[PDB]
Amino acid sequence: DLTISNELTGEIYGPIEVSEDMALTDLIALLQADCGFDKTKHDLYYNMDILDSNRTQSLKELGLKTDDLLLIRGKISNS
Repeated sequence: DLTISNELTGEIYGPIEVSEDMALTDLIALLQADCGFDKTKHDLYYNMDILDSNRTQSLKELGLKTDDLLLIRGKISNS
């Protein structure tokens, strides 16, 4: 049950079942798909801070889990 929040639109995306053997990318996939994630103008926050292109370290590498979360930030006024 991972919590995504659309920090721009104010939506709250629901208990996503994350398996550590998922692809953080496939997660970002749903994130872009449903959450409206757009790395190309967003900032996604993990825990308290933005990810990076260097942060190619997966769910299991990030430290994602039973109480994890992404946030969708960035854009025009925020980034």
